[PDB]
Amino acid sequence: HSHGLFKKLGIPGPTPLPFLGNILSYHKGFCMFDMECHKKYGKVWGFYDGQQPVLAITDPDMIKTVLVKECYSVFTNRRPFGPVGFMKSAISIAEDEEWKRLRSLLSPTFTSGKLKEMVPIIAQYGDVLVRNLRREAETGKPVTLKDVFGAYSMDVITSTSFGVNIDSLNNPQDPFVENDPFFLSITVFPFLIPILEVLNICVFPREVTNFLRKSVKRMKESRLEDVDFLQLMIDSQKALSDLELVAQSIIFIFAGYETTSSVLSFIMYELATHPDVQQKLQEEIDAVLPNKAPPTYDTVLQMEYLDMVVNETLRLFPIAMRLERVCKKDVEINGMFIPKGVVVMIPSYALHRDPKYWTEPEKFLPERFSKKNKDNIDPYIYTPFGSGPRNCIGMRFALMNMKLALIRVLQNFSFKPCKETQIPLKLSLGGLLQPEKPVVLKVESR
Amino acid sequence: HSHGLFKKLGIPGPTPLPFLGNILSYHKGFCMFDMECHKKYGKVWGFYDGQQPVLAITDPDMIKTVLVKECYSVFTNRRPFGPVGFMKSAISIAEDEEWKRLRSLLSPTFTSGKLKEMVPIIAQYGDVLVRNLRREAETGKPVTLKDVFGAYSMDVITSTSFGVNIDSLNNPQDPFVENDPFFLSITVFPFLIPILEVLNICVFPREVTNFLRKSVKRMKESRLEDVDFLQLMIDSQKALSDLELVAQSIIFIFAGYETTSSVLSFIMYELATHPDVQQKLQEEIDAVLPNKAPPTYDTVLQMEYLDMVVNETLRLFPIAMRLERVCKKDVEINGMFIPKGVVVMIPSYALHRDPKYWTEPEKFLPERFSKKNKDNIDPYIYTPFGSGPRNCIGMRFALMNMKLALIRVLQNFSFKPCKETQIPLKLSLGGLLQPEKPVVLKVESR
Ligand code: HEM
Ligand code: HEM
Ligand SMILES: CC(C)(C)C(=O)N[C@H](CS[C@H](Cc1ccccc1)C(=O)NCCCc1cccnc1)Cc1ccc(-c2ccccc2)cc1
Ligand SMILES: CC(C)(C)C(=O)N[C@H](CS[C@H](Cc1ccccc1)C(=O)NCCCc1cccnc1)Cc1ccc(-c2ccccc2)cc1
Repeated sequence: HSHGLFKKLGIPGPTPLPFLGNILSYHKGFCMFDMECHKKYGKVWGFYDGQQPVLAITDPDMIKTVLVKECYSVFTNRRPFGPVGFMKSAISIAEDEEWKRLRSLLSPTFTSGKLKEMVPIIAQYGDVLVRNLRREAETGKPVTLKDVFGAYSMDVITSTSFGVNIDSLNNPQDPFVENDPFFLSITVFPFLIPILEVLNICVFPREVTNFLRKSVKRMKESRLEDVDFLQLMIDSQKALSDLELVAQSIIFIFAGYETTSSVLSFIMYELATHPDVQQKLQEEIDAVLPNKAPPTYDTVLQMEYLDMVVNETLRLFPIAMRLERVCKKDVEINGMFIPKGVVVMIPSYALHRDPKYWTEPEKFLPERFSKKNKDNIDPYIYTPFGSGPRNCIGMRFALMNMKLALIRVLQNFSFKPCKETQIPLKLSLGGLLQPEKPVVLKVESR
Repeated sequence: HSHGLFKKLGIPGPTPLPFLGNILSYHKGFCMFDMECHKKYGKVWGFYDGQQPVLAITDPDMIKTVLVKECYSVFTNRRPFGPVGFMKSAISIAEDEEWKRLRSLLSPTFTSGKLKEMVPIIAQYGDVLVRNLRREAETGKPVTLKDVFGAYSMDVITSTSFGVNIDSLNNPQDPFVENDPFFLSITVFPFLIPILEVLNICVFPREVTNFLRKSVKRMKESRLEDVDFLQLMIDSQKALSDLELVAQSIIFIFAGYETTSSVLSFIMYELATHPDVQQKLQEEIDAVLPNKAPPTYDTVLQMEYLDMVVNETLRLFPIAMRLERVCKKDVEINGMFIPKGVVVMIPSYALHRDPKYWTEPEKFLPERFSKKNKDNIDPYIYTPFGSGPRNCIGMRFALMNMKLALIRVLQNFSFKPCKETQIPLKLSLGGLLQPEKPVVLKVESR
């Protein structure tokens, strides 16, 4: 049932199987499925995740209506995701007015004013990065980036959100970095989510969160009385609740961990397989920060090829892959009727690799984003941070944390591929925008 | 979990058991449970139907805020009720804007103008009533009212809603009158409703509704081309859908059946155990309609003791027992904070029998509603039809259908109790406002 939806509206798509929908077509991954569907069906198409209708839209005018214009009136939420337990109050999982209050109350945390105050702290573990790096460099052994970056990425979270100062790679024992068949059974059995929920099963392991919950309550009452995300949520509390504040901490911790380290690894793959771009970036760094001067807030925004390199990697590897909004009312946007209940989905990975909006889309060409060519880029085809009132609230912090890392790591080292390095990088066919094989590179000391 | 709700708000109530809530206290019925809770806990209290918090309110100012004032903004819907299938679109089960459109689109059906046109049709089966009655009267055998009334009640539905003219008691074969452990398992297992729904299990037997669905589609396309509820929904179709129209037919059919016949039986019990009121009512009928004149629209509204007798029966037996609204937002009405999610419930049966607002509440005293005493009655303690934008949409049709019946049946007969008649009437301890033993009376010919 409901599988006749798109056949009634005149919207093309793959014919679904009973019960399953189209999820069998996920056998080559989310990204390859969207890329094929765009080629064969066109500007708009639909499919089913179980009994769930999802409408893919690629018209950049209609993407602005969803993500920006009618965000507050029709497209406010993302598709339901459970069982979640007390993480119902996480800002990325909240809906409607509860999100709006959390967005409003958590928004002042990522201002450039606050973000500028994070600069010295993020600059402390950029020095612990180089140090550990040189050590491994001397060992002349190939290096796994996702580890050395993940450790750096956790080092910057603990500090930025709780003031917990750990050298997580050399201090593995302290594991703030505690951090498939299941969810597909959940899409075909959405009727079973209330089964788990009333049993306190949660997609987030209850031992991690119970550790953070009592950890946060220890930091709340230690700093009361005695520059981090917690201080900013502690001074905010309509105001913040105590368990609510525990739920935002977990979102921030992950976001600053996986997203930062995963993107920083993609970047250094591209820089290692395109040495000209690495030398050009290193030339720019030493023209802005000579004598290996330490990056400051104003110097990092001053570096343009750093932004082009960052932006272009995000084009080839937008770690979100898709953006989604639920349609909560009957609506007709840009000449198309969308019924209440449909998940409107923007295929970000596919749009970033569309030969209509990009020349040689499979190529790492940072000049795409040069100041003479960025005016050509449509802001609704290239959405690595989403858009509209529900975009990535940590976009400014993420772009600054990575660039602060890149400047310090490339002021001291240069990265060359290894024989066991995977060229070309084949993406993991699974549900995360990750490499099939972890990224390994040679590292030498300038 | 959630069972600490009313203990956190300072609201009294019975202590719930795990999983079950207070439903074990339903062992003497909905009505006796509310009456006890009002006596022991006061003006406001709370309990749990499973994990569902329900807040009972008896303050008539606060009842106006829920049923009338903040109906459109906070208290628009009744508590979820499933599995229902395609009856999701029934006007009594719809929610928010979908109800508002159906209420607006079905409202012109019950105007006094249309209701006045129903008078001759309802007057045809009032004559089939007397006839069948005299027959049984001659047999000098005690009479079961719920049968002879239910047959009359079905006769008036088929006619009023489809033009199907049947003597349902003498024509049992044609069964438009096709019409517990389950629902209590559903309140403790609300997580299982999606299990049944995705299996097309429906609390309404799928054979009845599939018979009406194709029956309605036969009448729709027979009268297109060729004074009933269907003609009025056929001319209305934002406009009505075809399956939607099938769902409203089923609500109307039942409402006009059970409610009309069940109340008409309670009335004739009271008139038989209070012969003075019966003679006084019969005296009034013959002063307005002499020579057994046929009731017309203007003569029935002209009869006041008929309204007092009708109203008073509804006080002693309000067939709805409770009114309910879901609280869809945090709110503070009349100095009390009600959180999003709580079912606000008005205990109608209990309020009708409160010794604060009624003298000798256990007594059938129609003078309660005499023109000199009705100004004393608070319209929010006495709510046999609810109140506010979501009251009974068929109140006018129901009050006219019964009174049209009463005038014709008492112009020709008088009713006396039998030895097997239950005095006093003990109400069914189950979940419906019905007698424990069906009502039987002697019937003699004037
Ligand atoms: C390379 C790094 C990152 C990328 C590419 C990225 C991308 C995204 C995207 C595409 C969205 C959805 C936007 C939409 O639906 O329109 C999102 C949401 C979000 N991001 Fe990020 N993100 C990154 C890092 C971070 C960081 C460091 C934080 C730190 C707090 C963060 C916090 C969030 C939150 C809380 C949301 C949900 C906000 C809401 O729904 O209101 N992200 N991100
Ligand atoms: C003695 C006869 C009747 C009584 C005492 C009665 C009582 C009630 C009550 C108390 C409600 C709920 C009001 C509220 O929640 O505020 C209701 C709703 C309703 N009644 Fe009746 N009723 C009767 C007969 C009828 C008849 C003949 C119809 C014919 C169509 C009908 C149609 C409805 C409908 C459709 C609703 C739901 C309306 C909505 O929620 O918008 N009822 N009734
Ligand atoms: C933003 C993003 C990820 C696109 C998102 O909105 N995703 C939705 C919401 S859920 C997810 C829960 C969560 C929170 C914290 C830690 C772990 C998990 C969440 O809140 N992310 C935001 C916080 C961190 C962040 C990440 C990226 C950018 N910015 C910030 C749905 C989703 C995600 C994955 C699968 C899925 C994955 C694999 C296999 C099958 C299904 C299925 C559904
Ligand atoms: C108005 C009323 C009844 C108070 C109502 O709103 N009830 C709700 C909604 S459901 C019910 C479905 C329905 C529709 C048509 C035919 C059958 C059933 C419905 O729509 N009624 C309105 C139409 C007819 C009508 C009746 C009375 C007055 N006016 C009109 C919830 C409800 C009812 C009974 C039990 C319950 C009962 C027994 C045991 C356990 C639980 C549990 C929950």
